Amino acid sequence: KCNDKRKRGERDWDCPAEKDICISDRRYQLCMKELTNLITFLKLNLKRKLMYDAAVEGDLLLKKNNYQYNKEFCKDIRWGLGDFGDIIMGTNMEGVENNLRSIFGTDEKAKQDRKQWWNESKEHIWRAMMFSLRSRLKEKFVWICKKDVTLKVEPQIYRWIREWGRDYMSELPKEQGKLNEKCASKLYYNNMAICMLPLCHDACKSYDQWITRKKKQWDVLSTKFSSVKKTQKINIATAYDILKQELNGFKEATFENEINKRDNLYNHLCPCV
Ligand SMILES: CCCCCCCCO[C@@H]1O[C@H](CO)[C@@H](O)[C@H](O)[C@H]1O
Repeated sequence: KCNDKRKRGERDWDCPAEKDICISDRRYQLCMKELTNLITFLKLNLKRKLMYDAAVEGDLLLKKNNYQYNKEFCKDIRWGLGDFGDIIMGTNMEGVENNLRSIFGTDEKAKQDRKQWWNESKEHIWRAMMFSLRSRLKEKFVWICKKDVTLKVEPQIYRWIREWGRDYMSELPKEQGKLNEKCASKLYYNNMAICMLPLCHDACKSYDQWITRKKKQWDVLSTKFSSVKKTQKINIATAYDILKQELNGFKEATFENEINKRDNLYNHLCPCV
């Protein structure tokens, strides 16, 4: 069953015990129903099932962002399609396996360019994901989801890093906001004392929790970026460069400085830690 998607932020990234990666709540909800249900007829049937799952995923993603056609939505479409890809192609880092065996007993157990099969049609799966929204907007529909960037095949590690980047850059002003709202004091307050006092202390340590799991996540995922190329190698090198390419304003310095709690704001508001 593909259930209604939970709000982004309700469950942060999950770096499971003893694992090579960190997974988002966006994929734990990824519609994989018709896949985990099951000549050329086989490939056609799997194609249709994937059409169903992709369409439902698109619809539930639209519902997830309160029926708002925007950048976050397009991003989620991109990630979902990519993950669908690594599922089909079988190059998924993530840990079921009933679809990894179903899609195996339907095609091949030696060399498997199901690669090309996905390549032959992923555009169509994409229109399947974009189906709901476009059928809802009708004539009023416009293309704000840049297509060939969305269809361009890339190792998920990359995709998940971009997604994580958007998540972090989206959560940061919120956390800084609530921290500042519960710690900021007038210029004649000793902010050390305010920091110690319960209200600002709890908030500061909550911030600490958030930035701690943020650094843990980025650690695992970056070690994971450097994990792959070595093993895989074969279009960018600086893991950060990906992040440099994702959002409008990103400098490495401020980032490292933020996740290592060497932040100016954090060190000013809560110095009692
Ligand atoms: C010389 C150092 C004295 C510092 C006094 C800072 C003035 C604090 O004063 C307060 O600042 C608030 C805004 O920060 C205002 O909203 C308040 O009306 C004001 O009482």
